[PDB]
Amino acid sequence: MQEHYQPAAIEPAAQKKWDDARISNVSEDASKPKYYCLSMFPYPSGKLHMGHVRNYTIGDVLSRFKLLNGFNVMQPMGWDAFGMPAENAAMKNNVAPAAWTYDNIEYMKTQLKSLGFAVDWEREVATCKPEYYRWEQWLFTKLFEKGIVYRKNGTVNWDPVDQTVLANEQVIDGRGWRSGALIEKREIPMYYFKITDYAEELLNDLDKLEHWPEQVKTMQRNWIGKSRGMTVRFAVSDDSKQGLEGDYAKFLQVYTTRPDTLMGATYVAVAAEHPLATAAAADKPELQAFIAECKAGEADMATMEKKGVPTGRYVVNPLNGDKLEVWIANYVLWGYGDGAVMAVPAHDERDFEFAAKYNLPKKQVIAVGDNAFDANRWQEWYGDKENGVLVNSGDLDGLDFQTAFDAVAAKLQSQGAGEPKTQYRLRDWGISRQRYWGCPIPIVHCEKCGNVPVPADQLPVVLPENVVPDGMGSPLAKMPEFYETSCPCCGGAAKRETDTMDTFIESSWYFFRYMSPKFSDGMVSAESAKYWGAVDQYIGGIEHAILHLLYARFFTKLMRDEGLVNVDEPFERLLTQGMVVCETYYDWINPADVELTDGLPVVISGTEKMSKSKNNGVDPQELINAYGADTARLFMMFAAPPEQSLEWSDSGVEGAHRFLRRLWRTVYEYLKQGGAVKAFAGNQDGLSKELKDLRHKLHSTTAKVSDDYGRRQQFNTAIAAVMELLNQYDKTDTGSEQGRAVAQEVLEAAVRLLWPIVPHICETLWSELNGAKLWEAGWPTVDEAALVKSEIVNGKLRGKITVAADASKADLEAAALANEIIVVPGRLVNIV
Ligand SMILES: CC(C)C[C@H](N)C(=O)NS(=O)(=O)OC[C@H]1O[C@@H](n2ccc(=O)[nH]c2=O)[C@H](O)[C@@H]1O
Ligand SMILES: [Mg+2]
Ligand SMILES: [Zn+2]
Repeated sequence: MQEHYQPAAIEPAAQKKWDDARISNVSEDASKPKYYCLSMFPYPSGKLHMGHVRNYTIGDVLSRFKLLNGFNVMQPMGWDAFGMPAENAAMKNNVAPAAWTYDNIEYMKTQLKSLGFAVDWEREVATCKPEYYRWEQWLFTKLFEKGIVYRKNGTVNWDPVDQTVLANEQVIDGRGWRSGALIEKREIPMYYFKITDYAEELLNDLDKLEHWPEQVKTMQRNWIGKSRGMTVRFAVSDDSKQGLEGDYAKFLQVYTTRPDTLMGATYVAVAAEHPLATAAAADKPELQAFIAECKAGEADMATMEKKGVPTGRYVVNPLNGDKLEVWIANYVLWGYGDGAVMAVPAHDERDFEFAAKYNLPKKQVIAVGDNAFDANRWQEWYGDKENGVLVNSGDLDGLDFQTAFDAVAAKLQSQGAGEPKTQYRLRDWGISRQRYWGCPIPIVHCEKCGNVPVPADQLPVVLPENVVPDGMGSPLAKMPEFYETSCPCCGGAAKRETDTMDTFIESSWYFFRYMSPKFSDGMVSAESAKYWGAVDQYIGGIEHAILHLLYARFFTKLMRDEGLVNVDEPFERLLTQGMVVCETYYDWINPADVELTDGLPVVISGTEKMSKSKNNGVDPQELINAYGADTARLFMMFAAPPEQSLEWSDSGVEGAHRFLRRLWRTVYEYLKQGGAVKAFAGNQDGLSKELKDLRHKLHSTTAKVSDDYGRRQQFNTAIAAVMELLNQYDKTDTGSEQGRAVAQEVLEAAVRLLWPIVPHICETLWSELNGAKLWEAGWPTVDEAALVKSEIVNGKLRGKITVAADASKADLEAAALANEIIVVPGRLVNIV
């Protein structure tokens, strides 16, 4: 054995060994229990970041842990290759997004390989490849025919100068990011997934995810935003009919989730586009100007100032006769149902602020205990939906929320003035992107037949990769060699859709493609979907906790309903790794290039998440080059729990390295002192106290690491536990024949316990210790016998009893009360 730890030498040799044994290239082996461990696949945007490495090391520790326990582990990787990063790289550097993408894939994959993750590179996918996206085109066509995907006009932000559709992330104060020109709102036909048809399924199925973080489930519940409420109609008054036609002449309709407060309404509010708004804004230009301000302006709703103007029109509350004025209010949106709401200032906080601004009335209709009500100050309990009881509500006084709900539902229904209704904040999923580098939408536009889907055997619609976009509209709409085609229905001349898909589509089903990424007759082969089932463990950042996860669960249910898979939920367990943060320097300098206290130094600034913004993300390549993959993986698993933020630390990197030198040194000095022997096993009576204690430390450590890997998923404490065993080992004379056998038992366990964290050094040290295959020896066992510890009358002594080392004060006093009560354990039990 070489005396000194050389990671730059041991690490490539170990990866070659693993690659040559194909331990990570798995099949659908029915003679082994499957384990599907998945880390969120990256955008190939150039080079791996330190955050990447943390995410993917975590996935690797869990995959390697399951593999040592005999599982058939699939840990796939791949490239979420479509989207804007490549388009800007095309604009900025005069190159095709495809070739820029494959260049990045090559570099990053080599980076990922050098970290030694146990990945099935035979299941790699690149989502920008026709091989992949043809199947999401296929699914699009099948759902389009069912109406699950549909086409209708939607609003986009048009920049008149750049001549391109803008996302709201690029419209700043109403103007184009790279232009400042005033943005126009234009109607254009776009494609949508009817995700609202699955809202109830997507909500209730969260209850099945017992192994998801509760906050992630809460974020999804709040996004779907289900509410059970009441449709309520207020008959338009006799004096307020001018210009009103149809049903709008008859009643103002409203959705409320608090119909138990209907007797406390003091006004109503309609959107600027509501017919009662535009009808009262005829002889009243003051309202015409407010209506103008509104369509000029959920994201900003909380932050914005709530404004309204009176209307002079009136409606009648169907429950208590009251005639209440309508208002036009900027907070009422035209499209979220009725476009009109009631207002109960005494029990809704926004209605309170609105009514306090304009001095509008507020009427208590709910009291909570003896809580004092004061109309001039809002208190949290005004909105209490659980401990309130109805006040000033005549026939409803004394009821609680649900009974009043059911009562007003019965009253309104019996008078025809309302009915219960379920609403959702969830909107349909808009697919269309007016950009180049993304999956083409498989629709052909024909003047006779309409918009028609591309037949299955004509898929894929191939995206031309010989394209350099220039931010002046999508190049596809200027490429007749792409959009000119024939109609698949009638054969006449026709045009391809030139919009591309939301790149969330690719990441909504890639976990299924991984099961059979060369299947050519469908999204995923039946045989593979049956074997792998669902992802047992998913690891990714919290920024994807809402949209990506909801889209992925939605696609899972769509694919199941198509008979392609037989699971309801894609991800069983979910782990959210914390960010990696790092000091900043300064414009801004990368930390690997600084005068750490060119010539005059820089300013040591603040610590924040590694990013391009402040140029503070350390290249994991400089870290691998300088210390090796195992030091990188060890540092990140040791510094903090995986969920906590990780602070970049030079001394922490050094400390991980020195610990690996120590592990190396410990094994060498053991084999220097007499070579390998058979590890201690079996009954341990006759072993010395010192060796019994070391074996106790050993098997306690195996139990704790197994729990930390398996149940708690806290790897930093697992490493600390293995450090304590080594410290104990260092304080133990293991020179005797029995001592050498226990020493071999300790080092053989420690090397396997750490193998998921630092597999290169542990693989190398293991083969110096033992001649078997490490993955066939498997995860260390807990020897329960090693955990059992040895056993330890009014004055004059009268007997003696054998006690368990874990016997409580009640057991000493019990055994004392049985031999032929003050108790000092280990010494005497004295019965007065
Ligand atoms: C499933 C897809 C929608 C994922 C998508 N390709 C993506 O986020 N791609 S990504 O490449 O941006 O990130 C891939 C994963 O790596 C983590 N990561 C990445 C960079 C960093 O600085 N910090 C950090 O933690 C990040 O949370 C995520 O889980
Ligand atoms: Mg269950
Ligand atoms: Zn046609």
